[PDB]
Amino acid sequence: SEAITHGTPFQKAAALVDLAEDGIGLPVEILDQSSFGESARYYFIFTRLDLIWSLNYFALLFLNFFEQPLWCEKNPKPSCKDRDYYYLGELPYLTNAESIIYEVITLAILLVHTFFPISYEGSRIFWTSRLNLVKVACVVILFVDVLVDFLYPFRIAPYVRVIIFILSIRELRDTLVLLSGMLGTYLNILALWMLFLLFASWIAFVMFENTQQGLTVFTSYGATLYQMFILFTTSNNPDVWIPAYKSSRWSSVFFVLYVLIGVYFVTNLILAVVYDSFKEQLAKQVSGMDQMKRRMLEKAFGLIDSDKNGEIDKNQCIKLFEQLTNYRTLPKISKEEFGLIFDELDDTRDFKINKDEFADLCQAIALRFQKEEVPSLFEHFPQIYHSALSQQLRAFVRSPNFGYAISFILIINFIAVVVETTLNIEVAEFVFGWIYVLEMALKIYTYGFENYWREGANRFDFLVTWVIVIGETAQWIRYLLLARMLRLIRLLMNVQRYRAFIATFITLIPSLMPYLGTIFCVLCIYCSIGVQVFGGLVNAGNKKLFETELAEDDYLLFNFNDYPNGMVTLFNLLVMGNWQVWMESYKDLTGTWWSITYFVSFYVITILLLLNLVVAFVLEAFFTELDLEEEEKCQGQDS
Amino acid sequence: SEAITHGTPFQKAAALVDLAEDGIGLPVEILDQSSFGESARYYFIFTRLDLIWSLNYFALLFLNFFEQPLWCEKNPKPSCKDRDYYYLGELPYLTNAESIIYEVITLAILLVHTFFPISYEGSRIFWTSRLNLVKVACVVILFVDVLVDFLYPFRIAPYVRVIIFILSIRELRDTLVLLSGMLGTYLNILALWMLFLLFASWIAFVMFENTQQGLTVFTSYGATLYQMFILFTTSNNPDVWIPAYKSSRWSSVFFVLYVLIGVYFVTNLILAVVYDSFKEQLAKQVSGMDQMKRRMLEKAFGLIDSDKNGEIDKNQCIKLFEQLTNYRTLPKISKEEFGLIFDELDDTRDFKINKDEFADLCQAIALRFQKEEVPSLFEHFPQIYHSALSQQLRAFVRSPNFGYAISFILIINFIAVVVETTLNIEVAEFVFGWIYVLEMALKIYTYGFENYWREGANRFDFLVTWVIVIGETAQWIRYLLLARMLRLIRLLMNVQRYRAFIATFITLIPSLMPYLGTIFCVLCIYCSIGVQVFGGLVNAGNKKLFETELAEDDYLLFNFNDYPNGMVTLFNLLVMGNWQVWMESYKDLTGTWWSITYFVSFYVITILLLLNLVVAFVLEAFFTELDLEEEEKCQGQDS
Ligand SMILES: CCCCCCCCCCCCCCCCCC(=O)OC[C@H](COP(=O)(O)O)OC(=O)CCCCCCCCCCCCCCCCC
Ligand SMILES: CCCCCCCCCCCCCCCCCC(=O)OC[C@H](COP(=O)(O)O)OC(=O)CCCCCCCCCCCCCCCCC
Ligand SMILES: CCCCCCCC[C@H](CCCCCCC(=O)O)C(CCCCCC)CCCCCCCCC(=O)O
Ligand SMILES: CCCCC[C@@H](CCCCCCCCCC(=O)O)[C@@H](CCC)CCCCCCCCCCCC(=O)O
Ligand SMILES: CCCCCCCCCCCCCCCC(=O)O
Ligand SMILES: CCCCCCCCCCCCCCCC(=O)O
Ligand SMILES: CCCCCCCCCCCCCCCC(=O)O
Ligand SMILES: CCCCCCCCCCCCCCCC(=O)O
Ligand SMILES: CCCCCCCCCCCCCCCC(=O)O
Ligand SMILES: CCCCCCCCCCCCCCCC(=O)O
Ligand SMILES: CCCCCCCCCCCCCCCC(=O)O
Ligand SMILES: CCCCCCCCCCCCCCCC(=O)O
Ligand SMILES: CCCCCCCCCCCCCCCC(=O)O
Ligand SMILES: CCCCCCCCCCCCCCCC(=O)O
Ligand SMILES: CCCCCCCCCCCCCCCC(=O)O
Ligand SMILES: CCCCCCCCCCCCCCCC(=O)O
Ligand SMILES: [Ca+2]
Ligand SMILES: [Ca+2]
Ligand SMILES: [Ca+2]
Ligand SMILES: [Ca+2]
Ligand SMILES: [Ca+2]
Ligand SMILES: [Ca+2]
Repeated sequence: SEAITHGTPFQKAAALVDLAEDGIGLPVEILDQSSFGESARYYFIFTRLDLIWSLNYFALLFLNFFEQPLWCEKNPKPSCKDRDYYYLGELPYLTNAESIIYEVITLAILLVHTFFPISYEGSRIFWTSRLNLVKVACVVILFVDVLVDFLYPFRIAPYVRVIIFILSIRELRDTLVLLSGMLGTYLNILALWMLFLLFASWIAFVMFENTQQGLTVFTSYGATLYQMFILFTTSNNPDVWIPAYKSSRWSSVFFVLYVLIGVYFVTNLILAVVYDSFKEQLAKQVSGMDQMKRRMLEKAFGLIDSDKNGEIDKNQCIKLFEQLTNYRTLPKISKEEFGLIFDELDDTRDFKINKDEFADLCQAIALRFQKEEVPSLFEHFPQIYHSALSQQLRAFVRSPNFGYAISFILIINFIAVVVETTLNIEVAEFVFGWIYVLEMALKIYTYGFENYWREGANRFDFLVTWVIVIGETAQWIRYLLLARMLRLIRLLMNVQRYRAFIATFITLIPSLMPYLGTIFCVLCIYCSIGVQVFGGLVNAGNKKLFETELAEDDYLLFNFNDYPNGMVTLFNLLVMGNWQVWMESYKDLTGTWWSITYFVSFYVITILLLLNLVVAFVLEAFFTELDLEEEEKCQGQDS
Repeated sequence: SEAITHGTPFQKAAALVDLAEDGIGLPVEILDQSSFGESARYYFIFTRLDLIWSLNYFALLFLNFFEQPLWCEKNPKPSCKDRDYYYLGELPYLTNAESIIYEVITLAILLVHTFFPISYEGSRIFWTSRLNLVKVACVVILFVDVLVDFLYPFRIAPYVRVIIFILSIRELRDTLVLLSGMLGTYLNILALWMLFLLFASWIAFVMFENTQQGLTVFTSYGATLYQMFILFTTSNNPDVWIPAYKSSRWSSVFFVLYVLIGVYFVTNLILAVVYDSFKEQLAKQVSGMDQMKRRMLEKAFGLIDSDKNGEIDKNQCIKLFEQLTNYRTLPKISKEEFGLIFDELDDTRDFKINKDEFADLCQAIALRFQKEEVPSLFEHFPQIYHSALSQQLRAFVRSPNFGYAISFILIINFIAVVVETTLNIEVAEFVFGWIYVLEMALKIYTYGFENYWREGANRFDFLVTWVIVIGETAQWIRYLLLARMLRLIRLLMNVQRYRAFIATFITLIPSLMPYLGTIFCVLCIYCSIGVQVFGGLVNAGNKKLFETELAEDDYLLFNFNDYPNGMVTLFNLLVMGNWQVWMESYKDLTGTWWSITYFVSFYVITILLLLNLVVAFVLEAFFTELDLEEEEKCQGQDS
């Protein structure tokens, strides 16, 4: 029935097309699994045991990574007044009973995942791999740190759990390779940036020693390097230069010129470079993906010929199309695609195919023809009861007006909830959960499970959906109604006036899970530093606190006293909304100026990753939507 | 001796090459001046009288445009307590004696400039031109508004003086054509932006009616459209949602998600479109410049042939090269540049050149060969005294080691001023002005005046230089020293690690006088509205003032009470440094909510002009520096 498990046959024609399939969605086979003379050994039976059991790991990888808000402050134990939540968080900290029990679950599924591939690698290959060397070394640190915390330094567990989580998921590991290639270009331009403040912190220190400014703010030199740095951010534009503006108006024409050159040229010209190297790293990554295509299709070509003369005949290629489980038609499609595929010299009558010549053909059936779909029938015991009865169900759903009725009836679904909100006031709340699950139970069986996972954001829907079922067993549904109308703006994207915008903006939701995943990881590093470095300062009873800007502006909850409060407090520093409130606080709270180098180290690293990974990527991928909108209507007219 | 004035001869070969010169720097000749059968009539004698006398107009155009800070508040006359400078400016307002005297100068040189091209256009052409029609109509309003002031409404003079000044200078007029072509794309995407606030102002109004938030901030719906708009700017990130964060921590996950989608996607996806249409408007402007090349070189081709059979012979083309007066020796360089120019007809062997074929040749001598230089000798009475003696001078300066000694001895020039600063404490200040003018008096005589004007930013230097001489006749020299070391960072751009950055940043100083000129003009519109609309509100003795954020944050010097205080207040609103202090003030000072639509109109219009004309242009022009750096080393190796 299916095409999933078949690595045990894997004939001349059987799994050879699935090798050609792995160019299409580009799944990975390890090069050693491609290296073998059989290339389908007992090792590879274990390899496909991973990619079926993969989503077990995201109930580890996210599970390990989100442990860190649930953990304690570093220092409640020296403290007095412990259990007072003076500005702390709301999640309960897991005590040493609940500490260790969560971690035996965690270090199990690591060791299964990390010592998985020796099932399909040689030990001299596993233990040689520099990527693998780090992840095993990151295991043992946790494997130590679990065992030490049982019997019971600054506790470097939670720095590692990020770096396991970065290296584990292939998006975040692919992403981070760029910031080895970008970083050699970014750091050289940073020396030219760092020069721009220093040159222009020097003049305004020199210029305003004489006036009221050096009496007030610009006392030290490094108290101008501090201040004219904050003007480069412009979260401080009038408050810096009031007493230079108040005395003579002609000091604005300095500061309105420095900020102007600072923001509107340089922070574009940092963006210009970081957008320029991102172009060159993206292709160098992409051509690093197509050698994985060519080193797959070489295996797809080398599996065919036994003589390995370098050539496959047309019927020898048509028998691939017959073993393709093909679309519906094969009389002359290769004969149709002879000249249509870019170049054939057509020397011999049919049987002139080179190793390069095939690599266009499997991509052409992927791009234009879109031939294949995996049924994935059943497990074999209830199958025939349901395989007959599915033809009385899945006749209904595969009818596309009913598929439009999946869009049409989804309009009805949110309409009842508005009036029912008031009238439930004038459990009953769990009753409407049954209506929500019902529509999504249908198309799972129509599609198939990973066929449901291949769908765009309906993938993301069932991610939301089951937790809604889980969250009701342990009001909010009112605010959770909005996800239904959220996909009705996916009917806005067919509007031609507003197309290439929402063509981007919906495509850019899966396109920025890596590059916004990494930024979430960088915060989980910077928070865990702020927990350890800046932990217990903002007290109830601190008297150096209340004269600082966190008290006047009342941002006391934006605080590093725990982990999750520091997790939000990084976010405003990431946004640049009044981010100097914290920087001028902790220069007074820790009391010395080495705390300043925390937040600048945030800025230099964030305004790579913002100017790179968010901002510069959209201006690429909008152009991918744009020309594929234009060259759909161009080659809708052209050929 | 000279090559300037020669439109009175203009032989078959004489001014014909100067037609080919007018493709090189691309100066403009009007199409009617190209239309004529003579094309060098008595009209065109007056046309070159303009472009020599052009810099007389910038002592009008800047003169007219900078008049507006020197003028009065709209309303001191109803007021009590006039001559108290309660938060006012510092420039003296020109009284009605000095008001009119400045304007007879001004309306003279307009009328000379505006009724100039009747000297070279027909009356049915001058008065048909709608680009001319507006400027004449803008004259008469000022011609009225001067005469009304002499014989003693809201005084719409100063709106016009900008719009004369925009249409007068060809940079600002070329720029503004784009924002007719961009605006049809920008406004359609704005309706999708405007939708994003409204959709998401609606939820947080709905979501937080129940909690503390709707008690505090989110009372009205339109008081969330107000606030969630300011979160789109993020000049207000924690202060908006404290009491939604203070009560339940889980309401940050709204706001940290809304801002995230708001800033990092949409304000890139406004930038992506506005950078995309700027690409398409720039080329459409540029191909609008090359038809001006082709409709010049058609005149350059049509002036040659008397039979107009369509062909020019090789010697008939070589006699251009002899008349060109730009190379050393020319026996077979046409024969060198035959096949080197992309395609030759070569039919009737040396003599078959099409109208298209020449257009590469005139561009090739400008680009690659580049042997033109205009001598511009003297006026004819002191000429031979100096022209003989210049060969005893300009033997020195055109020697390239002395040209490096213009770079080398300029390094010495700033060094003495640091120690001399302290020792002048222990007029003498005007003595060091003589050293500064001296070095720039040299190369002018070596180059020539407009030859000095063709230079990159040394052009800008003499603009600085003479006002220094003027400003000393009517301390600051210390801060004026810095312009010498300012050009030593032009010896940093030859460093290969930092080249393509400063290749941009120095080329982008002339490249953003238009697109930062327009933004300067938009403020002079918005200030003049703020003078008239928001003029006299911020009193000394206002009692609704001191409880507002302009008093607490103490930005009281940033009113638009006068003109130039509102010129600078618009700067901070352009930067986005605490710009909601003003918006929440003037909603209390004028007291009703129509003042809000002032500052949003400043946002929507400027965050086109920032995201367009500043930001998106740099990411183009950095790529122009980048590939011309690469394809200098590529075709330094290739051909
Ligand atoms: C707080 C909870 C966060 C929830 C976010 C859920 C994201 C769902 C991802 C689940 C899939 C795990 C696969 C990731 C890597 C393994 C292989 C692979 O390449 O799959 C690619 C996967 C699709 O490929 P396939 O499913 O393997 O076929 O693409 C993705 O969508 C996920 C890529 C990165 C996911 C982790 C990074 C982001 C997580 C943290 C987010 C924090 C805040 C972000 C705010 C942005 C708001 C817009
Ligand atoms: C406050 C005083 C501002 C001083 C700025 C000086 C501006 C230089 C003007 C040069 C002479 C006037 C020519 C412009 C009219 C078009 C004719 C032409 O082709 O010349 C183009 C000229 C070069 O071409 P050429 O000299 O004719 O060969 O290019 C330019 O450099 C000037 C182009 C626009 C000038 C007016 C717009 C800007 C003025 C307002 C500045 C305020 C904001 C600037 C802040 C940014 C800081 C980095
Ligand atoms: C590079 C851009 C990355 C975006 C920055 C991180 C976003 C901040 C989110 C975490 C902090 C809020 C947690 C509040 C905890 C508390 O104070 O109780 C955060 C990420 C959410 C996932 C998608 C957003 C980007 C975590 C949200 C969890 C909320 C927990 C609140 C507890 C509720 C209770 O009362 O128990
Ligand atoms: C879109 C961004 C445009 C950038 C240009 C901005 C100004 C740069 C320098 C121009 C200076 C003009 C001086 C004219 C003299 C006068 O009218 O006062 C600039 C645009 C803001 C974005 C605005 C800032 C200019 C403010 C000038 C104030 C000087 C007042 C001095 C009076 C007191 C005295 O001289 O004694
Ligand atoms: C581009 C650099 C040029 C100007 C460089 C400025 C470096 C000056 C360093 C001085 C540091 C502090 C000076 C006075 C304060 C003190 O005595 O410590
Ligand atoms: C990247 C440029 C600056 C980065 C962070 C700003 C550093 C400015 C210097 C800090 C304060 C100056 C030294 C204090 C003087 C003192 O000890 O009295
Ligand atoms: C990689 C490091 C980045 C650069 C860090 C900036 C180092 C300069 C620190 C400035 C301190 C100068 C203040 C001394 C003057 C004084 O205290 O009187
Ligand atoms: C993923 C890499 C980890 C990043 C580097 C972490 C170590 C840098 C500084 C750590 C602590 C610095 C301050 C310690 C002072 C203290 O504990 O009181
Ligand atoms: C990675 C770039 C970070 C840049 C910021 C560096 C922090 C420098 C701190 C400057 C403080 C001045 C030195 C005196 C220290 C002290 O007085 O305690
Ligand atoms: C991607 C990881 C980046 C890591 C850089 C962050 C570490 C720089 C500063 C951390 C805290 C140092 C300042 C603490 C001052 C103190 O000891 O009191
Ligand atoms: C995308 C739009 C969907 C939601 C649109 C929300 C429009 C609601 C309009 C209500 C305005 C004020 C409502 C209560 C205040 C009043 O009674 O005036
Ligand atoms: C572009 C989106 C918004 C633009 C400016 C914000 C408009 C907010 C609405 C004004 C405040 C509330 C309206 C009146 C309420 C009242 O009169 O009580
Ligand atoms: C081109 C115009 C842009 C759109 C301008 C905003 C239009 C909506 C104004 C919001 C007012 C709604 C407030 C009414 C609710 C109330 O006062 O109770
Ligand atoms: C260059 C175009 C000019 C811009 C438009 C100018 C007129 C728009 C509004 C002008 C005044 C606004 C209302 C005046 C109220 C008052 O005078 O009290
Ligand atoms: C050009 C776009 C500007 C958008 C801002 C529009 C200003 C709308 C003002 C909203 C105020 C609510 C209406 C009530 C007026 C009043 O009470 O005086
Ligand atoms: C490029 C020119 C843009 C012109 C747009 C600015 C005019 C919009 C609002 C001007 C002031 C209107 C608000 C004043 C309300 C009042 O009279 O109190
Ligand atoms: Ca073979
Ligand atoms: Ca054939
Ligand atoms: Ca900001
Ligand atoms: Ca001829
Ligand atoms: Ca020839
Ligand atoms: Ca304050």
